[PDB]
Amino acid sequence: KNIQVVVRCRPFNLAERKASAHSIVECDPVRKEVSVRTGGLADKSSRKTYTFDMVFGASTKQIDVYRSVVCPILDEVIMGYNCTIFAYGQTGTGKTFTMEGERSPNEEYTWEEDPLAGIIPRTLHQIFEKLTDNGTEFSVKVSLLEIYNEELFDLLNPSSDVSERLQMFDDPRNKRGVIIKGLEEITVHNKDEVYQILEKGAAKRTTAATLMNAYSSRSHSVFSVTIHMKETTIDGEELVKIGKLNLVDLAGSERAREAGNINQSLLTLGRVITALVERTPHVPYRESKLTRILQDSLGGRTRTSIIATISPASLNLKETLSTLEYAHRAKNILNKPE
Ligand SMILES: Nc1ncnc2c1ncn2[C@@H]1O[C@H](COP(=O)(O)OP(=O)(O)O)[C@@H](O)[C@H]1O
Ligand SMILES: [Mg+2]
Repeated sequence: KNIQVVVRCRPFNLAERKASAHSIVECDPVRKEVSVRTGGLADKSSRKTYTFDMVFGASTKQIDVYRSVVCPILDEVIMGYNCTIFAYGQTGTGKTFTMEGERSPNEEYTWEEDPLAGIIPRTLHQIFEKLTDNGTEFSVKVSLLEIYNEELFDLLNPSSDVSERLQMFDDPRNKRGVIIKGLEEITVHNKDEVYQILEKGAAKRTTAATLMNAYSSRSHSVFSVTIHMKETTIDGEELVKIGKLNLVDLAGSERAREAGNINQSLLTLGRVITALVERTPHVPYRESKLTRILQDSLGGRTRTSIIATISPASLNLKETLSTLEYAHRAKNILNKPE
């Protein structure tokens, strides 16, 4: 499939140690399996096993997630296609760590990416590297919005109130596309401007949370990079390729209809991915804002990836199984024997 579904388990953490929680998740990257202990202390043997396209255990470094998951997708984006990577899972399991990452406790400027850097900085690093290394005329722009309770908020506009809702227009160029009027798109001339853009977005997220209770754990974040590529033929024709990569940090998978329409928006996304995997005619793109925004990138002739993030702690057994169930319903991968 052009649809890859992978699972990442993060290390057991302090908040989980506090509660005398036990470790219940075992990852087998070679067999691409996740086994979860299902019986608690009274039955430590019973387990439930899932199989995915890739499995990343607690020791997985950021660079290996990038190389395994993003590199093939970025290669297609650079050929002029529109792709999407999602991070899905319970709050606190590592969607933002995977999507954004963290920087060095030492502030010194380096050109290599931080070992803790996530998909977003690494993607921008490789875009500028790949395209400078082969002499292509190119420009890069990025946008960052937040979907909270089915409403769209611009996280990068320097000059508008973050609480101003954004409207979606039809796109006369493409029946699959949408134009988000007023969405700030910032040109990136060098790999480092990305870090300043992520800081601006983080400040806007805090304001949105203070103003509207639009907490990032309850919102879908959509970081979109658009690469505009130009080559001039021998006889002087300018050919334009346009690649787009959407890096989506979904709302936590765990009010009411605030929380309800979170679950419905995520279920709609799940139904879209399942229909794309099964090649069924009815893909419900139009039934949520998230899938409307991403419809032009999800069509079928592109690579899509879902990184399902989970906790290894007994405290989160129910949501871990719910996340694995969601990932398995998105793409039915059967268990091998022995
Ligand atoms: N693979 C990992 N290794 C080390 N720390 C992690 C990992 N994944 C998540 N964390 C840490 O766990 C905390 C919660 O992760 P976060 O990305 O905020 O979860 P989410 O975005 O899914 O709510 C953060 O402090 C983050 O640094
Ligand atoms: Mg997060």
